[PDB]
Amino acid sequence: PQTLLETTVMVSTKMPPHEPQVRPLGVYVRTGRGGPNGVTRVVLVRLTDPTDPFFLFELELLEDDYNAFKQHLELLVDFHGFPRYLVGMLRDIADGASAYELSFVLNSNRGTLRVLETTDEKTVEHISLVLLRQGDAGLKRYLAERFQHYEQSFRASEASRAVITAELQEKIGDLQAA
Amino acid sequence: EPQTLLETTVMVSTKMPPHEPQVRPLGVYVRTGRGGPNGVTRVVLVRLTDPTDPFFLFELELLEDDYNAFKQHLELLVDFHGFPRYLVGMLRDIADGASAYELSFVLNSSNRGTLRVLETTDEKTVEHISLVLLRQGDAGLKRYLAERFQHYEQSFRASEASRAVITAELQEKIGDLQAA
Repeated sequence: PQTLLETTVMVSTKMPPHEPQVRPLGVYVRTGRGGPNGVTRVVLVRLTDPTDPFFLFELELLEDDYNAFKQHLELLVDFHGFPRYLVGMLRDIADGASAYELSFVLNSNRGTLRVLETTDEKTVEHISLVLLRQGDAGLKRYLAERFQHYEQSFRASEASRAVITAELQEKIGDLQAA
Repeated sequence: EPQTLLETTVMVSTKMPPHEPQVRPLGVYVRTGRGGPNGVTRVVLVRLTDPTDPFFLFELELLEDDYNAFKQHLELLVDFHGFPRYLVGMLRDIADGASAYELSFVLNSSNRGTLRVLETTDEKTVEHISLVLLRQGDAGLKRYLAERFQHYEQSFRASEASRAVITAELQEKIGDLQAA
């Protein structure tokens, strides 16, 4: 299970409680294994909001439903190659040097994420993904994991800070005696 | 002012039906603030958590308006104002290790549990306080998990920020003392 992309990206969002607006969102793309028996290859696309921890949308693209998916979007790429394609596009948008935009529009418990090139005449669509809002179960899991992760990271930070403070304090303490 | 009187981990004798009777570390958290049906009644929150299980969350929201009944039932001789001071002092003593009192948390069987501070003499197990904590629902749990997540992320950032500062501040002090 490898994580191909974790970053924050600026996104044109239509959400009914709010107004149409351009917000930063977290996009996460992890390839792994899953499905009804944990045997089918999978690509996860997860959309999150750094300002709202209860905002969580995911698409679990099962390899067995990829043919239909490939055809509907008229892609010319393996299941193997698809995330590479998607991530490259997102990364370009994230890294700021790109002509493409991201749109996330609600429609509720489903939302569509689109990579769009905007020319003079037309808004050209390069990909469209339907992400499902996650239920309490999956959200709790997400929140838990994040919490555990950042706590763990916070500990590690302090641990290695104490190490370094001491390592250099001894190098200050030896330059002082000499 | 919503003030946090105690956040610490304390060793606790626990009866929980999925597990065996055992002495685990648990997180006790005592925050005084304001709340209730209209957000106007003074409140004391006691929260019990498990560092090993993020889905374990038990809380008592002691409303000042139901404290008289509470005070009588436990036969306390303390204000609502003084009560948490009392409770926290006891817990802190137990946490500090310099204490004759123990903590007991026992579940039912599964959404209520009782937390007791107990002094064990030769003849009797004397009870100094008993609190009933309610397991919290997905709503309150998600809120908890969210807050913790945000907090530790925020803290993790701050740690790194001030680490980079210090590494540089001392590396410059290593970089200057060697040449001089």
